[PDB]
Amino acid sequence: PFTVLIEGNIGSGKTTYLNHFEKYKNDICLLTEPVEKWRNVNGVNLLELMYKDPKKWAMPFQSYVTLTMLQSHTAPTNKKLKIMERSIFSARYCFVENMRRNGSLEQGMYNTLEEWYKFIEESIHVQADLIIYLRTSPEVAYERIRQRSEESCVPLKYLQELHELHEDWLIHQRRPKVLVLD
Amino acid sequence: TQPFTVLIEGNIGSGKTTYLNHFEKYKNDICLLTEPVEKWRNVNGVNLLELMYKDPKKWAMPFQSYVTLTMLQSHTAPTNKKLKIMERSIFSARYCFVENMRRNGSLEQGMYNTLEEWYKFIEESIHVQADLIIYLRTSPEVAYERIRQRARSEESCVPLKYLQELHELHEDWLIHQRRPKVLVLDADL
Ligand SMILES: Nc1ccn([C@@H]2O[C@H](CO)[C@@H](O)C2(F)F)c(=O)n1
Ligand SMILES: Nc1ccn([C@@H]2O[C@H](CO)[C@@H](O)C2(F)F)c(=O)n1
Repeated sequence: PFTVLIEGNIGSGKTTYLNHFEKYKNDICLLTEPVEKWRNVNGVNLLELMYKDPKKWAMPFQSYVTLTMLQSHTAPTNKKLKIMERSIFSARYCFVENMRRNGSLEQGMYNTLEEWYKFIEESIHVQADLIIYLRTSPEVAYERIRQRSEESCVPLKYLQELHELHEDWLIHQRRPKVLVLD
Repeated sequence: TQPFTVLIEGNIGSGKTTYLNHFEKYKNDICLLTEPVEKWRNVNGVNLLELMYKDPKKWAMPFQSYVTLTMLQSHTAPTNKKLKIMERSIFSARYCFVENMRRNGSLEQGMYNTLEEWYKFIEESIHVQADLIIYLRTSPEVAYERIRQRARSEESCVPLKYLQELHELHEDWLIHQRRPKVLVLDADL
């Protein structure tokens, strides 16, 4: 099916934007970021644990993120258009890269996650037809986060870092059709 | 797309490498798959096996994640041969090795739960071919001696206690069963 990925920083407006599509649920496969799964891995909130102790929990959290995303990407649909919030690509190019850069993933941990990504991309073609990038400034992103969880103590520098990674990927073509919304 | 497949299972020091070498003269008809130790030793220059033995609380989860991946790659590896024989499996990883790291505290609940979600999704996504298991049944002490009598490597300091627990887990799975056809070989010889 035709596949659209909604990408953007934390606090870039994706959840509000996606709520619009909650009424097209019989023409469109609407796959919202599985944060509820991440908050409840048979009683364990991996999202909370990662934010609390990244050096310990970034690895298993991102591994579980990789799996949930992989599930969403490969889920069957009759609908002729699929819309997904985030992807295995942003997990890899932005989130995992940043955790490597900031030291939360030691080399062997980074390497394990990379081998999974390589294996997935060799075993299957993941459908990405269109990327919609909700582009924001880290300041704007920071303020959405504060005007509304586990993530509320993200520093601005962390948002700045995730911002440039999205810019590198989606504007400057430093990683592998992109529509840039404001 | 997979041939009749035999998995060779046993404790560390149960004689699996020696046993598997007997099938090398039959490589015309047998796809022979050694446990992917060489991969684990060199994950883009990182030895995950050594790191796991050095500090299991830190490295058990990424190590067993990569083990899963490499076993998956062996299970699914393409062959024209009539028979595939594999050293260990995604089953011993899950039911023995991960189970013991969970019990001894190297894997916390969330870490264990992540690996289990992977195993669940793998068994929903593919049928892993497993037609026969050959269990090399040894006593922990003989396994222990075997390890101590051979070249120094990452596992050379595994305690007898660790071996004893792995033994009971192999017994749970392959004898009591207890876990979801086994030929039992006396490998204490
Ligand atoms: N690959 C990913 C994807 C998402 N997240 C985090 O999940 C929360 C909800 O989007 C956000 O707090 C978050 F974006 F930071 C993450 O840490 N890594
Ligand atoms: N799932 C698995 C499979 C194997 N191993 C370990 O790998 C080494 C070589 O057999 C042995 O030291 C070993 F068997 F312990 C492991 O830790 N976890």
